[PDB]
Amino acid sequence: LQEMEKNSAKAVVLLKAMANERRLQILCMLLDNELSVGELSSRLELSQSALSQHLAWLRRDGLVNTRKEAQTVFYTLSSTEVKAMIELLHRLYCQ
Amino acid sequence: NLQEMEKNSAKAVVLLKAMANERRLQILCMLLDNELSVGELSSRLELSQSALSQHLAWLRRDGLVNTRKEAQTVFYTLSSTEVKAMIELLHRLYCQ
Repeated sequence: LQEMEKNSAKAVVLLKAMANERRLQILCMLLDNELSVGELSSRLELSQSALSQHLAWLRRDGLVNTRKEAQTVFYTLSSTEVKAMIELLHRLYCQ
Repeated sequence: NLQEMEKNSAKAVVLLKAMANERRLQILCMLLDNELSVGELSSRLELSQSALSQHLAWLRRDGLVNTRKEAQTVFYTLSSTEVKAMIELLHRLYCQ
């Protein structure tokens, strides 16, 4: 069974994208919500740069969508997989 | 709120780091609703029993896998409910 290899390939792309405290926090705060870079940096207490690297990771692997308004960059959860995963992690670890 | 969020995201990230590997994910997926031995895992996953031993060592250390030894053969299972739920979700998402 090596279809498990491609399945685990994409799945591990997702997990590696999520296997980080800051990135996981970002993803958790973006669930059922839409936040900006300033809001994320404020609620997570991070510099916009240290936040920008993580957001760059999330954008590159297609876990988040970006929308520009004025001088504000809004982020949202992108794929259904990351939405479901974040929901499950939220139910298991946040309530 | 946030400090507790870190308090739990730490654990969640331990789990995710443990799962953030193709071979380890394959192991965890095969151990879902199942009890496999080192031989079975090494047979279905074409890798040495030593590399498998390293992956299983990771999974044991971070508590994603319970182990019981009977007649010199080591049987592995999924440990906590969190890991089982996450693996089930991953299976539902990437295998169906």
